[PDB]
Amino acid sequence: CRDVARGYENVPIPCVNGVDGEPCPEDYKYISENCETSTMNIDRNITHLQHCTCVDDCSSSNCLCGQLSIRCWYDKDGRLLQEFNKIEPPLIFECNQACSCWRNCKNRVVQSGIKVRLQLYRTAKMGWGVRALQTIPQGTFICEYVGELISDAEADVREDDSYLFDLDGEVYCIDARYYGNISRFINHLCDPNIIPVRVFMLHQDLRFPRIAFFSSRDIRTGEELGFDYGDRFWDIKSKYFTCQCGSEKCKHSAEAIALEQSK
Amino acid sequence: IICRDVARGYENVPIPCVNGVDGEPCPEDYKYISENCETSTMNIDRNITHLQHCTCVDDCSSSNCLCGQLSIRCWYDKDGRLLQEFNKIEPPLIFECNQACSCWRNCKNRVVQSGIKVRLQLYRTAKMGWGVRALQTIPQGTFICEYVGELISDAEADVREDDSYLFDLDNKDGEVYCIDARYYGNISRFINHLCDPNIIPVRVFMLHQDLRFPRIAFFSSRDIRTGEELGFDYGDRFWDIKSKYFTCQCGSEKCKHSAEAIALEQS
Ligand SMILES: COc1cc2nc(N3CCOCC3)nc(NC3CCN(C)CC3)c2cc1OC
Ligand SMILES: COc1cc2nc(N3CCOCC3)nc(NC3CCN(C)CC3)c2cc1OC
Ligand SMILES: C[S@@+](CC[C@H](N)C(=O)[O-])C[C@H]1O[C@@H](n2cnc3c(N)ncnc32)[C@H](O)[C@@H]1O
Ligand SMILES: C[S@@+](CC[C@H](N)C(=O)[O-])C[C@H]1O[C@@H](n2cnc3c(N)ncnc32)[C@H](O)[C@@H]1O
Ligand SMILES: [Zn+2]
Ligand SMILES: [Zn+2]
Ligand SMILES: [Zn+2]
Ligand SMILES: [Zn+2]
Ligand SMILES: [Zn+2]
Ligand SMILES: [Zn+2]
Ligand SMILES: [Zn+2]
Ligand SMILES: [Zn+2]
Repeated sequence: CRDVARGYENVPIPCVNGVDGEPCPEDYKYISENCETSTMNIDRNITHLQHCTCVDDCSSSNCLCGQLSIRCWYDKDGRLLQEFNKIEPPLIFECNQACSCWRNCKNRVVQSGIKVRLQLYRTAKMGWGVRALQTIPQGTFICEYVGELISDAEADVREDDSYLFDLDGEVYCIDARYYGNISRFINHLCDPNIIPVRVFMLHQDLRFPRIAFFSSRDIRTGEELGFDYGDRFWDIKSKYFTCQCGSEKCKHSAEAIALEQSK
Repeated sequence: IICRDVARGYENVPIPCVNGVDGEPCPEDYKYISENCETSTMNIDRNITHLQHCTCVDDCSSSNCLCGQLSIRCWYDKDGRLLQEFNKIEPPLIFECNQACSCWRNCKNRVVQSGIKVRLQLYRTAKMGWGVRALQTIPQGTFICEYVGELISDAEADVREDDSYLFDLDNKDGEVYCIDARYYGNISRFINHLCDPNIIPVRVFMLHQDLRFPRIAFFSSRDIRTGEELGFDYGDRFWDIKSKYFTCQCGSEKCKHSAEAIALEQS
């Protein structure tokens, strides 16, 4: 498959399988931006946007939008700072339409979409996954977790929860089971190389942050991308199946889980 | 020619401003936006399942495309220009392909959602203040730009005193809404009225199909020469209100809103 994204992303995203006869997945709708099925009532009031007054490229410390994360966390190249808290990331507020800066300012990384070459491919033990077709320096924006915005009440009534991302006031979830992007195919890794960060762009409704994946380290060509699904995932799912990341750091293998109960 | 792009890089192309008539600097008492904004909720139907979509897997140039069928037929040609036969007097509502469609994004039913492609220039006119012109020829049927502004209700439009930048959206059912580009708008806010206009508005649906909120796309109604001023017909509601304050200066011999013209009708 030449482009699973049907031209909706900045770059084509191919699918390959060199492991078995399983065909490229088609039981979902590809979308490049979050969708709704019943109103979420996102606050789109342009006068509720906090914005900056910059006349430069927003690389100075006086930029309010940068100040909303204590400081802008991007360097000149669009990458997270070396000092960035990869354990507890702050909320990033990117420049918006209420700002006076141009569209090519330095605070517009995530909203400018995918730039690295990625591949949907068949793994050996985890079904489909995504890997890099190129080296990727630490701090690089990879892709966004795109799906269907739903409420916790609705998340409760859905049988399939294998593609849920939590957004925790009142709680909401991103559900990429029926509608989603390339992110829906990223596997859980006990030794992860991408992290999620909560980000705001066109609106600043704090109930609905958007999820951006950045690299936590240098990633070699062909390396599988993975993040930490967290314990709420594994507390539910482990009585059905156990982790196959194979790391010696694995925290969710049948082996690891059994060693724990002995103690 | 001080400002190289009034859109601050938000459009596919830059839109420069020049003034060769007086000392008035490039206008800045408004905010440039490349898309419609809200100030109080419009509650647009954004239900992705309420989208009518097609099953096309080709470039949607087929007769089978449901999206094209919604306007009876896709009215764009292979180059993205309106058909010669397009009703330029009472234009149909056009439904372009969307995210629920199975076609790729480089489909042939996606002209307006692909944004501006011709070179335009904000410039100082002689008798009408600021205007917009072509820095290139524009063939008939070509998409120029969209009328972008603040989505408000008819009720709210009644309450705002400055009404020089309003476009009416009169849905069949009633429940009328307006685009107000006085405080927020794009290059379209600077386009002047022409009694013999060379652009027409078309109502278009793209990312949503909330019928209360058509998006307004301007196409050329005829060939336009390089340097020609762009204009549409603002309509009678505009002039029925404004002509007791000022009169039309389009200078056409077809003008129907000049002091001359207005005086001739009383008999
Ligand atoms: C990050 O991964 C998961 C997040 C999940 N989040 C919720 N909710 C958020 C809180 O508010 C109730 C919803 N429910 C799940 N599961 C429910 C459990 C109950 N089931 C009937 C419906 C799905 C999840 C499951 C996840 O992985 C398996
Ligand atoms: C296309 O041009 C115009 C459209 C206008 N539309 C409305 N509406 C509110 C009432 O429903 C219909 C849409 N009001 C205007 N103006 C005034 C606003 C001030 N108010 C005291 C009376 C109505 C307009 C003015 C226009 O140009 C001068
Ligand atoms: C969001 S999906 C990722 C795409 C999925 N691998 C596929 O083939 O469609 C998450 C599901 O993939 C499988 N999976 C993901 N990470 C795994 C892991 N670390 N170990 C074992 N299975 C995993 C499980 O079926 C899990 O419910
Ligand atoms: C939406 S604006 C167009 C931009 C405006 N000329 C400017 O410089 O800001 C509408 C206003 O432009 C002027 N105008 C537009 N067309 C005109 C015309 N044909 N004759 C006289 N004045 C016109 C009127 O003042 C009208 O209220
Ligand atoms: Zn700034
Ligand atoms: Zn900025
Ligand atoms: Zn800003
Ligand atoms: Zn593991
Ligand atoms: Zn089609
Ligand atoms: Zn379509
Ligand atoms: Zn199409
Ligand atoms: Zn006239």
